[PDB]
Amino acid sequence: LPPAPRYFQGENTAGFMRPVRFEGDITNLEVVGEIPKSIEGTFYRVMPEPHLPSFIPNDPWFNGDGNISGFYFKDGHVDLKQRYVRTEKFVREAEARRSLLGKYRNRYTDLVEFKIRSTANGNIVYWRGQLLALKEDSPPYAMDPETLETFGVYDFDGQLPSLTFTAHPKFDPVTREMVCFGYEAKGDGTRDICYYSFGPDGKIAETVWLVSPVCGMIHDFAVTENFVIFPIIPLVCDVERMKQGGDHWQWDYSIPMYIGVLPRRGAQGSDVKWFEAPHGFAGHVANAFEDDKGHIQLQMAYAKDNVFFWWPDANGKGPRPGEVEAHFANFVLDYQSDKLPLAEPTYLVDDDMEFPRIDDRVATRKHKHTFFCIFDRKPGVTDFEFVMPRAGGGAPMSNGLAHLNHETGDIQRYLPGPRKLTGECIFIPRNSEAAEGDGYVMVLLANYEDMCSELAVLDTKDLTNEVALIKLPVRLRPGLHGNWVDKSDVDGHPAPL
Amino acid sequence: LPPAPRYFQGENTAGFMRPVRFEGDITNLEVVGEIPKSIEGTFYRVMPEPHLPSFIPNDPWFNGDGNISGFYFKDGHVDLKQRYVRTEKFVREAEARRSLLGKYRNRYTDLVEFKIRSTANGNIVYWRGQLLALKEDSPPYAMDPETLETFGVYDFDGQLPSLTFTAHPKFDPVTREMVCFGYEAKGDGTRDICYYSFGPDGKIAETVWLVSPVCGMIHDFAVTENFVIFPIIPLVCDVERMKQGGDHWQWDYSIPMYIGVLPRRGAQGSDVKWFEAPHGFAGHVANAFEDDKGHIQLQMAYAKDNVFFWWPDANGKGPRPGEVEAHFANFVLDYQSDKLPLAEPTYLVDDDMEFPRIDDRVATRKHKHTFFCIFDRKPGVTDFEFVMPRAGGGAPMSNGLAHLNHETGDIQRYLPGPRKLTGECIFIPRNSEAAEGDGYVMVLLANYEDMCSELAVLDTKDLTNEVALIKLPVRLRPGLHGNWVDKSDVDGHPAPL
Ligand SMILES: Oc1cc(O)cc(/C=C/c2ccc(O)c(O)c2)c1
Ligand SMILES: Oc1cc(O)cc(/C=C/c2ccc(O)c(O)c2)c1
Ligand SMILES: Oc1cc(O)cc(/C=C/c2ccc(O)c(O)c2)c1
Ligand SMILES: Oc1cc(O)cc(/C=C/c2ccc(O)c(O)c2)c1
Ligand SMILES: Oc1cc(O)cc(/C=C/c2ccc(O)c(O)c2)c1
Ligand SMILES: [Fe+2]
Ligand SMILES: [Fe+2]
Repeated sequence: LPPAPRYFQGENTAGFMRPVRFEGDITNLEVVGEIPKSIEGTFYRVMPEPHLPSFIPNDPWFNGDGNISGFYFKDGHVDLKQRYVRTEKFVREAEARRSLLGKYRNRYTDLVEFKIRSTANGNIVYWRGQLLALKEDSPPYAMDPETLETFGVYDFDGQLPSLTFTAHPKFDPVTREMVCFGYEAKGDGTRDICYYSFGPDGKIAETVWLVSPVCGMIHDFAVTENFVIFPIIPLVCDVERMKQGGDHWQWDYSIPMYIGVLPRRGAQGSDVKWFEAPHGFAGHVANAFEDDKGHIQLQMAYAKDNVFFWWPDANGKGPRPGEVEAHFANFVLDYQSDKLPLAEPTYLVDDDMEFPRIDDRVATRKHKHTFFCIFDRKPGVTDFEFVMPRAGGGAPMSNGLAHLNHETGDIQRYLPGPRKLTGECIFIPRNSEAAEGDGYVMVLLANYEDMCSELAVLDTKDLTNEVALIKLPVRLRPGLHGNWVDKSDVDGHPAPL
Repeated sequence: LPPAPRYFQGENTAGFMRPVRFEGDITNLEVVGEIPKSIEGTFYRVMPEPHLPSFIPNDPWFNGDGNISGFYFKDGHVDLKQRYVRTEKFVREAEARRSLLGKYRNRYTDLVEFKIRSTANGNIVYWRGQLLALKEDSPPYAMDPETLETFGVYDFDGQLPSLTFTAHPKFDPVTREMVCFGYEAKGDGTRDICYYSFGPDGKIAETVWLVSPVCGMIHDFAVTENFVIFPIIPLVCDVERMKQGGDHWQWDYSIPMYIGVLPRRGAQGSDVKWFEAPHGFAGHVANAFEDDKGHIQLQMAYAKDNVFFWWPDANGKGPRPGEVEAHFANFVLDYQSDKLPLAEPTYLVDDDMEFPRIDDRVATRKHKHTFFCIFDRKPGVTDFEFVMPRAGGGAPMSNGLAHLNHETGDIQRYLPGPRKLTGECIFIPRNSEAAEGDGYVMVLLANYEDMCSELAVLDTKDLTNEVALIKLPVRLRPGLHGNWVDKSDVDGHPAPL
């Protein structure tokens, strides 16, 4: 076998990116300021965190074993519980005490044959009394919300029709449906997309098989009252390249950014329309909704080049680190239109941004508040001379949050400080009567001065001010998505506005 | 109640002394170099680590909740398990989410009435299939060696005759007895010492009640073939002072360092002889043995002033931090002598030292190897300008280990580096046939550059060289005692030479 390294090496595991790999508990976290006593619930987040050194050099951040953090809040006190998802990969590698899974989404490089290759490191959502740890090449892994025990691969009582389940299902706050899809839904290199949904009772509702024009990456999607929308990143998969040891994904500069639109209920596969947006990178969706005219307003991060620059085109053409900005775009789509090309989007703000969140009580409907990460290159905002030697590589950087009020156009910006960076935020309604976007924002900070993590609590009345700063004595490696599960919500999801 | 702080403040919890308070697992620790594959067993150590901020300002290091680390070795791989002892204090404070126990060994300052005030933070030893977490004001807490679960207060099947059990029992390698005592054995301020022992079958053997000349601190003791030996630190307890909120301990410059000698088997309390060594501080015992003449050679750390300077005399007189050195002393005692005053000891080395270990296969018998912590003020050995601002306070500092060969007088010194300090080492026999003092030494390092801990593995053939350096991504706060439990030893203790 290729030798197994016994310590981590390379920039992707240096500095603040160095794996800690702890599982367990830290109760009664230290708090500067005061956590509002009325906050009750749990912030779950997932980070990629390799449990064992990879035999693949410069293994991407996206390929690390998913480790779940839960921050449990009650009466102004907070406890941390942390545990790895017991994926097939995690368990077999733990047994062997060495890495066995190879390159990202390339089974031809694995040292053993895996049935499930999930690292379960994309998202951690709540559904019908379980956590689901998501990874878009795999079914979910189900976990216990209280103990973070892994139950195992979850197939929705034998109903799951797809080999793959998106990291970005949407929760309809009115119907209480979980709306889902998977791409490469019949395995490596397949252009099959399976669109499917589950009612609040756990029974499958929709199942529609459609066909993508290319085998392209569909990381996120959007859901409106009457439509589902599939933006395709121009990363394309060729299995013959993979069999020779090559990358799953390769940029294609010659294609549009396809945006498929399908009727949400009762459709056939042939009902999809593949609109063609200008070439670019489909980032995370804030939210989509139908306006008065029945037109889809799709609000999402959008870049004009390959954000995932480590997967360039066939000739190695692509951007350098830190070069590509994504902007908060609005696309207008009309399902009734026969014109496939779409105009350039309008932009809601100037900021280099990503990881947009809304008040999910209006998900799939018109929203007027968005919270998002920003990266401001303006001199002084980040002390790069101090931070970059301590940062490692392989993960995106955010040096603030912004709150856009879409009606007034007012923006507030939270800057944690020149030697701190942020992850994706969560929004918490102040209470069950709170107006849209009124409540608390929490975000995990990397503090490069202390080389510790912190959890900031902000009030939406003034996003510039920390109400509380929870001071962890360990590092939580930069992670991906996370979710709030409020104690007042019996099914784990907030009530509609 | 006095207010409960919600974050740690003061020098005793600053820098590397800041509590982490993690419990759980980190498997497959990163390793630089190579752990000898034949090493099989577990290194257990205990640190004081306050679970909650104290309502007592500048609470001493000795008053922190005991947290147990286990480093489990097999086939050159190592896993960490970490868990707090579930003392009465730990559990009640966890339930309340605030500190309730008050000043060190002063129940009159507690916010609730405790039955057992143990922090179980002094030592962690193996006995008849359990760990015993020791604290000299209390009985032991029994724990599971594999899971570190706490079973509860341990009273040896109802046989424990004393309220108190020393942090420093001795294991006789020939008889397989655990030889024990407790001072203040009938409660606060009592001069009762209870000497007791347990045979390898768990049955109590000796129980002898004796009377100390003063109510002084007897932190450690020594055992030979035919005698047990009780050195008294001139810290003295007055319960009336304690009832007014004063300190348990107060130095007395007017008394000798008493050294009691009692026949090991069949004695009455009146058989003790209280020899009178020159005034000074009784540090940790390396080992004691009887020579050819039947005279006791007692080898221990010994200082000429109050090492515990935060407990000065009645008029507040005593040394400053970093002023008092302890030296490796040899005292000669003759039980048959009627002369009580003892000569000044001879000194085996000149180093400022503490935390001596021997090859416990010759415990209670003549030894010719000692391993110990040293603090060398020689320019450059420690980079104080870098270290001291990051160090915090309240704990002793060691910047190397030394190995003394008592026959040849040769000393080897291990220096981890200018920005690292050490804890107490353990010795591991190379194998069951190894000569005395031949095998491995392990020691936990504080790395102030990384603000991480590391576990160094040394071969006694050359103590200056690390064969392996195990790199923890967290800090383990400076701790006290620890022990090796070898897999090849059925009763957890090594076979006699
Ligand atoms: O030694 C082996 C051989 C093998 O062929 C499979 C396994 C483990 C399978 C597994 C363990 C945990 C999971 O969560 C999961 O999806 C799969 C272990
Ligand atoms: O900074 C960004 C921006 C973005 O729009 C998407 C991502 C992550 C996508 C992803 C893609 C494949 C994976 O396997 C995975 O875990 C995550 C990260
Ligand atoms: O009056 C009370 C009230 C209470 O809420 C708890 C206790 C004691 C609990 C305890 C828990 C664990 C231990 O190991 C132990 O010795 C004691 C006593
Ligand atoms: O650096 C030193 C030198 C020494 O000779 C003894 C000690 C520790 C003694 C101790 C005394 C009382 C306690 O309650 C406790 O946990 C520990 C520490
Ligand atoms: O006359 C003295 C007395 C003393 O106590 C220390 C020094 C110098 C210390 C030193 C010099 C160089 C270093 O790199 C370093 O860590 C420490 C000089
Ligand atoms: Fe995502
Ligand atoms: Fe001790």
